[PDB]
Amino acid sequence: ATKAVCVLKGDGPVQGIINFEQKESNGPVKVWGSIKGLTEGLHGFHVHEFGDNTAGCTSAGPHFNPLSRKHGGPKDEERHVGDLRNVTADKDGVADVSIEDSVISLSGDHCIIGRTLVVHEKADDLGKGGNEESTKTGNAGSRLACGVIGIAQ
Amino acid sequence: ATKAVCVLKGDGPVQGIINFEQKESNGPVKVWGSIKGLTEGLHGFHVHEFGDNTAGCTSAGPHFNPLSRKHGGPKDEERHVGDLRNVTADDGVADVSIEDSVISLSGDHCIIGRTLVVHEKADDLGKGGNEESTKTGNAGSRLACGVIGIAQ
Ligand SMILES: [Cu+]
Ligand SMILES: [Cu+]
Ligand SMILES: [Zn+2]
Ligand SMILES: [Zn+2]
Repeated sequence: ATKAVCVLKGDGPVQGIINFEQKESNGPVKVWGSIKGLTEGLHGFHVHEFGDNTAGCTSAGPHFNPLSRKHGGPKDEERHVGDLRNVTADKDGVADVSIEDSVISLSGDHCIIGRTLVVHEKADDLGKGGNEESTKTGNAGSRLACGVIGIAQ
Repeated sequence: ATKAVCVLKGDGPVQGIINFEQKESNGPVKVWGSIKGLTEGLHGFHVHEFGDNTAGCTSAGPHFNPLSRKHGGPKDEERHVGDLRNVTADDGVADVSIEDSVISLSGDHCIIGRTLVVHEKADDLGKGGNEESTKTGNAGSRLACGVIGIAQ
């Protein structure tokens, strides 16, 4: 298998760790881990194009989109390769994450290794938002923390 | 003209930015940038196997060595792909500027998604005669490290 990990850090209280795991060549990527310091509710969660943090998460670029598609998230509807929908923070401010994805990958042409993982302020409306914005970012608002996705043991 | 960048963040007063640039695939890689907060003198400078920073820099693993070789200097034939000799600091500042055709931002020796580590001590280039020397050049602990990501 191939493994990756990402330490999410930000300007404020938000911080966490996310693990990625791809058991088979271009198979699904198990994504689990936890993020703390978030306000109760939903937070956009995506992979952006650059693993550049010279300017915090801002320099991370737009959502990872190798196949010029619209933003989204839902099953078989159009989307960006980096759109991981939303993570949920309980009342403690901690969001336990456990999702599985078949579009992202840890090897090949949709490789997310060396790219940034971002957790946002608001919820991602998956592109159901009516306004140019919803098809770009899902109106997920600002970025609270991020990290470069790297190869793990 | 593929590019990569790295922000040597993480605990400590040691912060900096290192850019990686490689025009044509598998060709040389130009490495340059600045680091500050360092102790004066020579500091080992290497690419380690993992971009895992969960427990600070201890989780990056050993040097990025895909050919199973002993630690060495970049001009030695006997080196880890990740060995990039030493960087000098004066006030704790070190201006970096190097080339290396063994590492790469594409293919077999891609350092993307891995960790760039600058050590507390000088790297002895693997000529000590002890195990450490053939593993990390005796460069000491890891003052700072950052995962190498894809830059604009
Ligand atoms: Cu995002
Ligand atoms: Cu090292
Ligand atoms: Zn998107
Ligand atoms: Zn080495």
